[PDB]
Amino acid sequence: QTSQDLFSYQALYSYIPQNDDELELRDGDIVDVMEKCDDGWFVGTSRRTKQFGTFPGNYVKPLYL
Repeated sequence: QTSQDLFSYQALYSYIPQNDDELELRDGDIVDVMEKCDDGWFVGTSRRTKQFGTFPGNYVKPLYL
């Protein structure tokens, strides 16, 4: 429950978060982004492990819904 069908991305790479407040990105995993930082990193939730935080939207690709 980030919003509903707001915006979902698929991970291009597997990324190791610098903090537990960041989201674990894994190659092919999907993350729904709820909030956008203009700095490029976004806030989302992991579709696989359902964790919430910030993730670098540099490792994800714009999907459709």
